[PDB]
Amino acid sequence: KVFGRCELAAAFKRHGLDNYRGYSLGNWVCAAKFESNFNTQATNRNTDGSTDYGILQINSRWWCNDGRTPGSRNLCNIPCSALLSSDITASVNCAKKIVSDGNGMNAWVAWRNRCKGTDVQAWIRGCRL
Repeated sequence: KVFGRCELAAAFKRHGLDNYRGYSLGNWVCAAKFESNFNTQATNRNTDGSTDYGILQINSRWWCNDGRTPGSRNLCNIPCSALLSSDITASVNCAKKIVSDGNGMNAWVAWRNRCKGTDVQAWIRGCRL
């Protein structure tokens, strides 16, 4: 499923992401935009053999199990395919654990390079929230 900007903002809010760990909603929407272009089905393989899954591009080396990443830890206790669902609940639950891991949203390279220090509020402007 490819989410609409305001649609995804509303889902993220309903799931308790707005200001979770100090990160306002615009940060999460901006991260989704550049990580997956709002597509729940996005996958991207990395040079180390791991693969990123879903709307927030969660990595198979630490967070989920895809059965093909030697030494994966699966900290979110879920098969990576669950992160590709139109229902973003699993992606949100896992992201909450990632952002709480110590590095905050810096865990997402696209956030760090394209969202961090920008006017992230622009991402929810015009939405009925």
